[PDB]
Amino acid sequence: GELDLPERNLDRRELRDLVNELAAHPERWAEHVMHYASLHRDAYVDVWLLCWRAEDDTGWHDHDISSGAVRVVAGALKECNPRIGGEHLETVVSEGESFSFGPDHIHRLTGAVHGSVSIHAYSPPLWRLGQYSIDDSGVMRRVSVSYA
Amino acid sequence: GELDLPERNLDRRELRDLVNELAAHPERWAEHVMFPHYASLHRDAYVDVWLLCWRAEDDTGWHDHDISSGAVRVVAGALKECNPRIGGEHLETVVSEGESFSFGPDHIHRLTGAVHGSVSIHAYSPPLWRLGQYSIDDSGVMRRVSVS
Ligand SMILES: [Mg+2]
Ligand SMILES: [Mg+2]
Ligand SMILES: [Mn+2]
Ligand SMILES: [Mn+2]
Repeated sequence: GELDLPERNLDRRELRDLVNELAAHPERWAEHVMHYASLHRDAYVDVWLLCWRAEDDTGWHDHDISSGAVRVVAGALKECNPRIGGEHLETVVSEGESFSFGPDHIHRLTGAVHGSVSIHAYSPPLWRLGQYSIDDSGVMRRVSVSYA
Repeated sequence: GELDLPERNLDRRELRDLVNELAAHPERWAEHVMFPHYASLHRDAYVDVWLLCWRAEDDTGWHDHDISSGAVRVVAGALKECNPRIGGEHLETVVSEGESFSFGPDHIHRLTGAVHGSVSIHAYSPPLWRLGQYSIDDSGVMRRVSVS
């Protein structure tokens, strides 16, 4: 579909404002709740609606050069931050709440309440994602994935 | 100088062959490193080839090459190739003169601990248009800065 958005890149605070105001306009996304749906993709901004199952897990990833923001509309999920050593940080983000991050961010979203709903926005568009992996030696790799 | 190469991105083995072939043809790289020391040997749409001379304190830091495969031939001296492990017990491998190695595009590594005056040839394909540089924030949390 398409939202009526600025023809420029948005910074982290602008992306946070965006996902929050979209949450307040169910006309923009309620039909896509019936598991992801693109609300908007152009040269500047990508916006997705995500519907979660309890087992869903993004795995560890960066968004390459994209800033982003997340708003939980319904339910709750865990924002996870990786630490050297392996005692990663976990923060429960509950319905009504949002956060944003710059393009250096590495994270993992998991542990959602069954039926959770969230809105995610990226600028510049999320054309590439870095997905981290560990082999049986424990050695870490980053696979750059195209999501264009 | 132009390189007779397939007109396409090269894989890690082909890059290894290339840096070893260049190492055996000093006529092609001695002049460009004589005076102040490092030098681009060929860059085009497909490959980036560098000659590097090392100081003992040189350290690339932890980094990926985004989507580029790479290879390294130590011409003289010695380097340490380091690979990250979850937990922080990073692996280290001394790469001595005459030895070469390659890696695919998902590689995260750090080159450091060079014998002063070491000399090496590096090749990337596709060209190294972006690097991911990893760092740790106050809280121990890891970030990846994409560098153009
Ligand atoms: Mg709650
Ligand atoms: Mg050429
Ligand atoms: Mn993400
Ligand atoms: Mn490297």
